[PDB]
Parts: sequence; C-alpha cells; structure tokens
Amino acid sequence: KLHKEPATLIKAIDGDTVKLMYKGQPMTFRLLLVDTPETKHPKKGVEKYGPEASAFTKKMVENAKKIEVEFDKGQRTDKYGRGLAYIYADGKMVNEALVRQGLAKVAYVYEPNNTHEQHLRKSEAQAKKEKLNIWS
Repeated sequence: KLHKEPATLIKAIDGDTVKLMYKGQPMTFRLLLVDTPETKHPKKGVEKYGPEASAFTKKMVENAKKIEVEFDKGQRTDKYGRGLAYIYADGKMVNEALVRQGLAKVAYVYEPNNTHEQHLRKSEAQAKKEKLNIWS
C-alpha cells in the first residue's frame, strides 16, 4: 500500500517539477504520470500553456498548509536524480489537479509506477470533454 509522507516546499520550478525538503534533504521532485507544457523545455524553452501550468502548480503548493509526497511501488528517483511521486497539497493531488484543468496530459506510463493511472486518465477524459485549456 502507498503512504503519504510530509515534505516542505522549497521552490516550485515548473508545472511538472517542484523542489522540496524531504527528510531533511533538499530534493527536486518530478510529478508522476503527467506531461505538462514546459517553460524550461530543453529543445523548445517555453511552450503554449507552459506559463499557465507553471503558475497553477506554484499557486497550489505555495498556498498549501501541508504538502505530502506519495511514492509509487517502483523506483523512487529517475535518471536525473529527481524523486518520482504524487504530490498532495492539503489532501488534493497536484498531479490530478493539473490533468483535470487541462493543463497536463497523462504521460506514457511505466509499470510498476502506475498506481493512479486510471484515476488520472478519467480526469483527462473529463477535461477533454469540457475542452479545457490544452483541449480548447
């Protein structure tokens, strides 16, 4: 079973990345299962909706009373050393919130790090149905 652990916000970096203090160590976390338009894309730089997704994540984590990270059942860090997790702001999953607002698409999922995949695909279907942002 997955479990939530407390973390402290250091700084929001992009729509899909946030720097947190986890167990006394500064770490960069990459939001699991979502692809957000970027402002720091290696090849493109700032993409359409990138500023929006970036501001949404920033607002959500900065205004939260409690931030929690939830690792999946597979590897906990990617090749760049970023923690791979589901981030919660006052009980609300940031990963899902972005998808629900049409500010992120469900990424190519890598089992076993796919626990909340169906949940996110459902939110994406709704955002698309409502033609929100990315889907407008």
